[PDB]
Amino acid sequence: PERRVRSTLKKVFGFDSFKTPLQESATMAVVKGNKDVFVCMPTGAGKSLCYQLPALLAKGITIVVSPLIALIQDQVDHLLTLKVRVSSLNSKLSAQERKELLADLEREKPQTKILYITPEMAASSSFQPTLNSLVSRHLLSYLVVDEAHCVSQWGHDFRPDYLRLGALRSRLGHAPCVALTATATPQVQEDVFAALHLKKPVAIFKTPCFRANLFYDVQFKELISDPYGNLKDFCLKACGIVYCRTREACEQLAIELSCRGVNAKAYHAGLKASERTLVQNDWMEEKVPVIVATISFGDKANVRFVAHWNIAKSMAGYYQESGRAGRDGKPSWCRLYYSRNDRDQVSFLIRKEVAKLQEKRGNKASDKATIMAFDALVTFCEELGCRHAAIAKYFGDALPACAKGCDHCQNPTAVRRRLEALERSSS
Ligand SMILES: [Zn+2]
Repeated sequence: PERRVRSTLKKVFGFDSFKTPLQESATMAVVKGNKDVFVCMPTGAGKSLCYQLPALLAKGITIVVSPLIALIQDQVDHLLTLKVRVSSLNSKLSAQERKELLADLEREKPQTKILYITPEMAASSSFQPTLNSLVSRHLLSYLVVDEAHCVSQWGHDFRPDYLRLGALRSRLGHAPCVALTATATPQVQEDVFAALHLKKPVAIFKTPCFRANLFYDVQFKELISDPYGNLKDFCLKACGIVYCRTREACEQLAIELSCRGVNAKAYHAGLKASERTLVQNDWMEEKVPVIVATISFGDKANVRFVAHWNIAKSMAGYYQESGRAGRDGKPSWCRLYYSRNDRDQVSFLIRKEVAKLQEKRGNKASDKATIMAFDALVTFCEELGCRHAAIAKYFGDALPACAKGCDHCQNPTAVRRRLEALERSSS
């Protein structure tokens, strides 16, 4: 029972023991296949190893639901190097490759062990009959729902195709379901259980937001004399990402940093399908050490810094973006740059998209959630107190008694006066 898990852990990867006992607590509940489980912890090996382990353990194949296509390839190629039979069904996947795999799942004792899928492909009318041949033949081991908060209409990243998966679990009661996420919002948590129709009750496994290696400091653009210098000075003490709003803002900073010595390259949807995949592969190979990107770039362990030039659309989103730093456990720095003009620029767009929705559909409780998400982040910088403690109130996590890992922990007087300095700078 417990013996099989440890023997299959060190064999494939090379791990003496689990990172946290909560990882074993989650894994054992999945291995059991008795209940439906909810996993909520930061990205990396930890959370993935909770579905990757019982899949090989139990006899059958897994259906992993992840929306990111580029993320799917990053996790299938790393899995293949660990010697596992893994497949990935996406929209870009050709019909010749499709029939090779479509006939594989319908055949006796299929060759592939792990199957990656996007919500658009799984819920589709075309693939719909293929899973029924595994539904009846008992080959459907588990149902994996990565990035679970996209079915919320209260969450920072609502993806509509996530709603189709809702009744899918209630339709297929034969296999247990695992809901994986990082966004620990109580309204979103409750929504995940209801919208996905998860088997009541759900064994919830949650990990704290705080990370010792991360330093969260808030800088203010409205009071900095040389902002481009202040940015490269932070950048020099270090791979790493510099997030911002527009495709032209990152294009500006990619060359504005490069000239100062610290080489940086831009990333967004504006770059070609071949260019996007190239600069992403040129990032891992440290020829692109510093990467300037938008919301589009969402894995590497060595992420020394996550600086936000422009204020993020949501408080939940900022946590997801900044929390990509120091996956290895090594020290990293997460800086947020504030300006009431940049603030207003987003607030105006947020109010413009919401008003366009009301002009077509009408008023909704979900329409208010988007606005309230940004307001939760505008307070994060404009308010006095510890940065890690502000994360704790938003998601509901425990109060982390921090020291030398936050701006308030380093100087609760210098940043304090900087707030009073911001108000007088208006007129
Ligand atoms: Zn602090």
